[PDB]
Amino acid sequence: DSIIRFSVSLQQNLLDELDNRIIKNGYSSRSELVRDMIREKLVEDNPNDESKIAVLVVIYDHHQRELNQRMIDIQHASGTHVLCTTAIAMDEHNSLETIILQGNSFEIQRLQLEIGGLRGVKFAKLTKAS
Amino acid sequence: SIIRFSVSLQQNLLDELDNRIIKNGYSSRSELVRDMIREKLVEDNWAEDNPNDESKIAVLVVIYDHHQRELNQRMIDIQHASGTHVLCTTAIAMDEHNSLETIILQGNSFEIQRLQLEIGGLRGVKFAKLTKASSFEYN
Repeated sequence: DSIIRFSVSLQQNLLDELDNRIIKNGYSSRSELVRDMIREKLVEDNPNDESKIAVLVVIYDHHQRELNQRMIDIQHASGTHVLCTTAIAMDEHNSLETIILQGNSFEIQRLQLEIGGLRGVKFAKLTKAS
Repeated sequence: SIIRFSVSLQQNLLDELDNRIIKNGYSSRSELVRDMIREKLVEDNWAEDNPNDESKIAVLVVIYDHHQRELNQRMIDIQHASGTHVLCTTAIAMDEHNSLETIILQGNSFEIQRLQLEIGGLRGVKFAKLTKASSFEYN
């Protein structure tokens, strides 16, 4: 009784790229590709109280009103210590921000997920320097 | 929008997966999987097509010893020669000898990855890691 189904929810842009990759790489279903991705990513981590330096890279829609304020509210309410943020415009729609910060594993993970979840944020990717 | 779809897999495999959800800050299995999917699709995209494209954007994060003679200049020379275009560099001191810099880069996937490899190989560079982005994520 070893095969189960579990649901996955994808934003449409990601789902469209997944479908294109299934076609380009000769997979026969979304289920097959995702399954293989999971198998692969495993081969390729405990959170702790130790202070670490980290960088969060965020790409966001700079026309989204109040988005910067929300990010600031999250940064200030997080237990992390943000050293600095730097932001540049990529194009007429998007900006890229790098946030350099220090905190423990729990605090930094939470910040990444809170920012990543905001409407208008295209992604929030973390680099940890432990 | 958001479109949900079903994935089938062996319970054994699923147990390891469902195992890092609560650990990775997630509330549902999707989000570890969503991020694995994102990561893998970006890698695939960077692996293909354009030796002529120069539209990729990335961030290289470096920790290095700025007391070391010529290291700062060496990293600059490497950058100048890579063909990549540096959009912005931010630097902070972590201690007396070590700085962290974030370098926002534009260029082709080849040039950017090589820049990372070359910088990472220098004496006095303690850490060099690239954050990759693909246009399907933001366009």
